[PDB]
Amino acid sequence: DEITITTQPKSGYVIRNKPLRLQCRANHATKIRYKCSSKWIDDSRIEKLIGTDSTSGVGYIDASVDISRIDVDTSGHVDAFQCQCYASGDDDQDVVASDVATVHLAYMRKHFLKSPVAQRVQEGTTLQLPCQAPESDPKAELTWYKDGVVVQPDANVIRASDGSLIMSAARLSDSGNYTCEATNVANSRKTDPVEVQIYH
Amino acid sequence: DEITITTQPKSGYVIRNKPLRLQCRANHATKIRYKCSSKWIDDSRIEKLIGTDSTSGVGYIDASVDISRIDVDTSGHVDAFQCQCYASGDDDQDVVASDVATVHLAYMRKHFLKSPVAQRVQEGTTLQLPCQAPESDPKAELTWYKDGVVVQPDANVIRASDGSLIMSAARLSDSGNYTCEATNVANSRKTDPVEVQIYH
Ligand SMILES: O=C(O)C1=C[C@H](O)[C@@H](OS(=O)(=O)O)[C@H](O[C@H]2[C@H](O)[C@@H](NS(=O)(=O)O)[C@@H](O[C@H]3[C@H](O)[C@@H](OS(=O)(=O)O)[C@H](O[C@H]4[C@H](O)[C@@H](NS(=O)(=O)O)[C@@H](O)O[C@@H]4COS(=O)(=O)O)O[C@H]3C(=O)O)O[C@@H]2COS(=O)(=O)O)O1
Ligand SMILES: *[C@@H]1O[C@H](CO[C@@H]2O[C@@H](C)[C@@H](O)[C@@H](O)[C@@H]2O)[C@@H](O[C@@H]2O[C@H](CO)[C@@H](O)[C@H](O)[C@H]2NC(C)=O)[C@H](O)[C@H]1NC(C)=O
Ligand SMILES: *[C@@H]1O[C@H](CO[C@@H]2O[C@@H](C)[C@@H](O)[C@@H](O)[C@@H]2O)[C@@H](O[C@@H]2O[C@H](CO)[C@@H](O)[C@H](O)[C@H]2NC(C)=O)[C@H](O)[C@H]1NC(C)=O
Repeated sequence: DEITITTQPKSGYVIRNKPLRLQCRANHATKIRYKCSSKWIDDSRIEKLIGTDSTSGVGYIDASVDISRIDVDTSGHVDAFQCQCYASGDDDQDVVASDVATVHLAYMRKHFLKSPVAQRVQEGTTLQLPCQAPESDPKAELTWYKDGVVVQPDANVIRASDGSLIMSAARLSDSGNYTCEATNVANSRKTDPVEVQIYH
Repeated sequence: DEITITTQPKSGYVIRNKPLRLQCRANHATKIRYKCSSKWIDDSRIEKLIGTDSTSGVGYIDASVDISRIDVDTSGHVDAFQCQCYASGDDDQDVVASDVATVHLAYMRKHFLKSPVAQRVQEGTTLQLPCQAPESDPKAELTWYKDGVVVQPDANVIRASDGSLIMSAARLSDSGNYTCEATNVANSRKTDPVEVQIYH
């Protein structure tokens, strides 16, 4: 009969030393191959699970491969590294190609594009503490910590869309050691603590 | 009132370069400290989240710490590393200690304690292919592959509890290149393919 793809391979990230696993499943197919950016993935790397659907009697083949950082780096198309699945069978059936799955190397650099700095400032002063994550993929999420406690926005302190922390009228209770943390699936990094003194 | 623990710190593994995060949550408490293998965790390392449930009006404190491979290795109790959290508060309230969480370093060695070997054997022979994972913590899980297809136990081939593959009466169709794969949270390893020839 006709070959169609049941599970489509999904884009995703290679994180640290953990390959990205693509899974691809096709009904009425006998062979699945993976081609990634003009190169063919060596068929010995493909882990196949073959059977017949008990309910409908329709055969299937479920193939998965681990795409590694070695693969992406040796491709020649690192910034457009993308993979596809090919379901063939009898001499009479048409090869059916899958969706394109893109594989990216997830990372987070070491240097914060914006980081706070120590301040000694008088009570009532509006103080703004900047923070912007290091260049990262996927995008990072910021959390702010005051002496180890996650800062909770209220009436005087607010988290601004640019990632900074704003205290409208600095209370004495706002003094402390502040740190910004950036997090994504690849790493989690904190600025060195800066000190904030509020006096009168 | 009364201090009680909502989230108990849970045992677990340090995997690769990923610390284990112990989390500990207490009602009506104001401070949580962590002690690990008799040593006290420096309170600047504790990520604390403080608030009031509002639904129940009952205050809480949710504290977390990342236990690293460096922590376990410099402890002096590498094979018995265990941690606890202590939720204090007012000078009037009793310190409440939590469950003991043990931290282990997850690993899996390089060579299999048992691996198959090539066989050329006559049809009808009972054939047994051994496999035992490399020494690993936590315990590893075995998968068998025939030329890349996951072996499905049936009537002639059966997965035995000792990890081996047993073919009661070797059929011609049982010839192929066989591989044993071991998996645990720390790594995944495959024996080199061996060939099994079944003749007449
Ligand atoms: O040029 C480089 O420096 C570099 C190049 C690589 O591109 C890079 O990959 S990336 O994915 O990170 O972008 C690579 O990072 C390595 C790093 O070099 C390793 N160092 S090593 O162990 O000496 O070899 C390593 O270390 C990190 C671990 O996540 C972790 O170690 S442990 O828990 O396994 O013992 C440790 O974690 C810190 C954590 O980062 C802290 N976060 S904070 O925001 O900074 O506060 C905090 O939670 O404490 C823990 C524990 O601290 S302790 O160890 O002092 O107790 O340290 C990390 C580190 O290196 O600083 O792994 C990364 C990732 O490698 S991977 O191959 O991609 O997996 O560096
Ligand atoms: C905020 O931080 C200051 C100083 O931080 C210290 O130095 C850093 C490099 C880091 O190693 C931190 O963990 C240190 O705490 C704190 O002032 C220190 O307080 C301790 C005891 O309270 C004292 O022994 C040190 O000498 C002090 N250091 C200095 C430079 O004065 C301060 O207590 C922290 N908390 C608040 C709310 O400001
Ligand atoms: C079992 O394997 C042999 C050899 O496996 C080859 O070497 C491995 C290291 C790995 O890279 C495999 O992918 C290789 O196939 C097979 O013998 C080969 O058969 C093909 C038939 O298409 C032939 O083109 C090769 O030249 C042969 N190579 C050698 C060294 O003999 C054998 O066919 C496999 N048996 C089964 C049932 O799959």
